Amino acid sequence: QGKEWQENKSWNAHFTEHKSQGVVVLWNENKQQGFTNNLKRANQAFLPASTFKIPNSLIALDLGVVKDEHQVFKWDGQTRDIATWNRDHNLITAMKYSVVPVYQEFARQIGEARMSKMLHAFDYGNEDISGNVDSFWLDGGIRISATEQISFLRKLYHNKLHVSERSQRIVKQAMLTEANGDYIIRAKTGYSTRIEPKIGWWVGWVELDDNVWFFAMNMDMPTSDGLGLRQAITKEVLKQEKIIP
Amino acid sequence: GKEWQENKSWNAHFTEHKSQGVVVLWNENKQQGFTNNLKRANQAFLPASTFKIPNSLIALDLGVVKDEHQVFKWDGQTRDIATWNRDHNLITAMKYSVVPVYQEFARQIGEARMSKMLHAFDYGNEDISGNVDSFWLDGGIRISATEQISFLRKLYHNKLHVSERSQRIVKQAMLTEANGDYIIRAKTGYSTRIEPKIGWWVGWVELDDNVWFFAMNMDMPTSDGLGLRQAITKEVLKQEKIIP
Ligand SMILES: [Br-]
Ligand SMILES: [Br-]
Ligand SMILES: [Br-]
Ligand SMILES: [Br-]
Ligand SMILES: [Br-]
Repeated sequence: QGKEWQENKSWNAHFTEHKSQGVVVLWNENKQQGFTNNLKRANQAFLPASTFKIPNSLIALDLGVVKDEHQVFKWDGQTRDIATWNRDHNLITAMKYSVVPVYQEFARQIGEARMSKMLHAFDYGNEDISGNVDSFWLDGGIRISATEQISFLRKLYHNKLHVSERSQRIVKQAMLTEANGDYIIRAKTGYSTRIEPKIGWWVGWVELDDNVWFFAMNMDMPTSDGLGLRQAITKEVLKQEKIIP
Repeated sequence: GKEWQENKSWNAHFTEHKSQGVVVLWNENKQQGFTNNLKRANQAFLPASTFKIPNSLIALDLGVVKDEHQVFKWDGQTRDIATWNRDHNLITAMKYSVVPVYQEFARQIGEARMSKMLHAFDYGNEDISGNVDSFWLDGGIRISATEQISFLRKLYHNKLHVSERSQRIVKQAMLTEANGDYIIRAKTGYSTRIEPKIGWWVGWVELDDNVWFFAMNMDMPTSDGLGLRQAITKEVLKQEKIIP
């Protein structure tokens, strides 16, 4: 009651079960109240990695670098380690498969000056694009906490970012991850591997009939083996909190 | 090859559930249709709640609905469907098929503009004869499964004459089911006021590299079988390997 952030260390049981470490942050939009298993880690800023595809998508769409969610981004012919990257993509499949090369091309066309202005307008993380214009979210200066992800996501949900309503609608479509008669999840995965420590991200929100629960989680990810725990652990927390059955 | 093919093997899914109806599929990439029954595929019925798709579009385009957040206050009349007896926005009104909300939309739209819009949409028989607030339940309007797919394909491609925004919002409102394999945007219907009593499910399956449009209706003598609209459609999508 009235508390801004409440710590619930019982969620650590979900991390410990999988011999892992991290944070889940929830925000109840109706009550304007946050919950986390770790207040400190909740506010620790990391590389966004592929969670950066949300603001990158928005900026690309607003500037006309991406025409719409149907525009085809031709594979450059370089065979990369992730099979799904080695084919043509539109914004939907690029987001779904986390296709870095497509987004690196977006970033180059956006350019450092306009990328910087946009991240300042978005109040995104530390607003620092230092490093390579086409890799800064992977190994440059930009850093964002789970609680800063939620602030940015809430603005996207309410179409309050200083880009077009259309841009915001298309990205929220592109974020669609799961839906049934109980809930809808719009979300984006990330895996930061270029700079220690290696972490997994899942950020987004749960739409219910009468409420929205924003979430941002990150966890230590020494190998790709555990990538599935990003979603599995978040769902164990959403279930415990009765947000999803 | 052929624009339309009959696949009578799907009748086994209707037989299995002691039911009678049609499933119509359209492969958008191949521009080819498939159905278990070409005759029934082209029989026109009352749209009932499948009309909530064009109604939503017209309401949004004319500013009768501001956005998918605008709250439509319950009028205080207790109706038979529990979920109708509460406040709604466009998302929840579509999800729970809340007729009274849509009846109010229709009254604000009015006969003249509703008629012009259905003509522009080439929607079914374009006939709004009866009450402006109930014509899709017991008035003149009729649409076949094959005509549902024509209309849906225009909505998918933002080719209806209404604003792109209108089309985007309704497609959001249609969202039914999503996972790593597919997305379903769809609308249920149950026509009971004129025989024959039928269940509808119309919409599409979005895959990575294709869209499958679908329109199914089936005889629905009682509400007991409403679950078969989705179950029978899914038996067909799985047989055709469209969803795992
Ligand atoms: Br829009
Ligand atoms: Br990822
Ligand atoms: Br008016
Ligand atoms: Br959507
Ligand atoms: Br219905």
